[PDB]
Amino acid sequence: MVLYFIGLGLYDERDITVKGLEIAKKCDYVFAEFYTSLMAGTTLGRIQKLIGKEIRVLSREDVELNFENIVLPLAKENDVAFLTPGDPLVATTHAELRIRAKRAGVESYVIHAPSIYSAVGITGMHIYKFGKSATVAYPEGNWFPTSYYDVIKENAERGLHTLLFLDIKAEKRMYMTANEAMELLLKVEDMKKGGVFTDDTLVVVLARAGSLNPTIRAGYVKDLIREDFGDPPHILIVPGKLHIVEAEYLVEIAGAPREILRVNV
Amino acid sequence: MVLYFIGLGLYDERDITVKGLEIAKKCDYVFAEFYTSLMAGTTLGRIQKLIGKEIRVLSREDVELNFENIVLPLAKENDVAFLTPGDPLVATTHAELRIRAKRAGVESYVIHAPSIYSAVGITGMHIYKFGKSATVAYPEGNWFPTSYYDVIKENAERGLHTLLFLDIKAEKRMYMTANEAMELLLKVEDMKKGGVFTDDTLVVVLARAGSLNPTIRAGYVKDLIREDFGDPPHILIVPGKLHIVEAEYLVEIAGAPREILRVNV
Ligand SMILES: Nc1ncnc2c1ncn2[C@@H]1O[C@H](CSCC[C@H](N)C(=O)O)[C@@H](O)[C@H]1O
Ligand SMILES: [Pt+2]
Repeated sequence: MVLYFIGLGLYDERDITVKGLEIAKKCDYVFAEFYTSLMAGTTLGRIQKLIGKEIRVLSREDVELNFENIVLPLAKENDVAFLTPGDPLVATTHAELRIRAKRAGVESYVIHAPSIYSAVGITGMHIYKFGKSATVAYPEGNWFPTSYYDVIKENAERGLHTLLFLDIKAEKRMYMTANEAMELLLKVEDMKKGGVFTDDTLVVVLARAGSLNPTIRAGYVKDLIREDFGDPPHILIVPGKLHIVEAEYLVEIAGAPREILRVNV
Repeated sequence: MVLYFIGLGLYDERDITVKGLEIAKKCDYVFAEFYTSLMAGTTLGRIQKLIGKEIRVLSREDVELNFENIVLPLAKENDVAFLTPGDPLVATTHAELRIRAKRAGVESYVIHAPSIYSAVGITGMHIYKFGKSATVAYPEGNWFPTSYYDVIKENAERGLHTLLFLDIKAEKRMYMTANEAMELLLKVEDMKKGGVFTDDTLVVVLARAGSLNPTIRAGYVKDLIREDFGDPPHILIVPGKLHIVEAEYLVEIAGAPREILRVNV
């Protein structure tokens, strides 16, 4: 009778909320997609074992083109769950799927889970200070995306931090590293030359948030661009005006160069 | 020798993650604070019952002034948990607590949980479009704060949405309703005449995020200012120019007026 949007979490199958696990356990059919993000600490098998149901994994095309043909029909007679990495509506286009559910006479419910959007708090950067967010997309053929560069500029101008989601091509098993995002940004800097992202820019890297030992590093591009941050997923953050305690955290927890402790108010 | 920062979730006791619950159950001591926020859909008793551990509540002063003499000493020869509503480290001052842990020779680990920062995605507003966030505080004595008004202005000017936390007196359990927030903003608008918040401004109200039956309402200030959104806490959102898909979600899911499909897009 109902359809559930249930977040799975950041890292592994234990990042699902208790509410989500118990509701998922009682659903008749369980669907899921693993293309909007990467849960580096689990497998479909572990998820299925935790929920006690077999999970039918859908592709991007299944969802975007056939959600109402594959999932919605079963919801009219059964309770259906649709699992996704992180929080189901964050940094995805899944919100629109609720409009489809409604237009098909299906009631939907959303069970949240830890999202990378708030997990950025572990970097020590005050979350209220983040401005507009962006995605560093892979160039394809002659098309070279650059809008994310302007986002940084705009936020930096306002003294705000910038959260940069990194691209993912799940079908190819390609997960953009913070390294690759930095390479791409320098290339954009060379083109526009707005003094927005250079070798001297301070950046923060958060890798595998949700794991017990995520990689949290901060430093100048020239120094981190070739550093190994471990397995994906990675997210990149370009901080704006640092508060004293923000810089202190980065130095003490993220191993940032002691120098950044000296802010230029 | 270990301190765990564990998120409690959004609404009730089942909003904690499976990882957070299992880890907490294994801790020798469990602390919590409910000053940054409260879990309006549950009680300390039910949380305590779910964890199976006595939960020691800490006040704002216990944490901010005495964290190192109340919590850290025990973390030296035991596993200790520190529960907070939402996602750990989102509250501005919490990240600093990890620095105190390090200074005490104590290892700390973060276990995430849903935060309103990501949960607001249920409003249909694209997450990348949120700008700087702010808190609406009461005017008191000769003090009349208005910075949150300028935040809205700077965000909306760049087509960005503004997430607005409402004032709360946790200890006294006194919330600021979305209604009062609107009145304050209208009063601030009358003082600054910047044309930021008026009877014609479109707003979104989110209450009881995390529950299976949250209240999601969108409309113009003149129609919602005296509407009943239910029990606190309330979260106010002043969106920027809406995406056609964002406007459609508000209409189909949040009961927004058809008028926004042409006026705010
Ligand atoms: N655990 C994690 N650690 C680091 N980055 C992550 C992450 N999870 C997601 N990301 C970032 O976010 C991108 C996916 S966008 C989808 C985000 C998801 N809906 C959520 O709520 O978290 C990843 O490619 C990466 O750039
Ligand atoms: Pt969309």
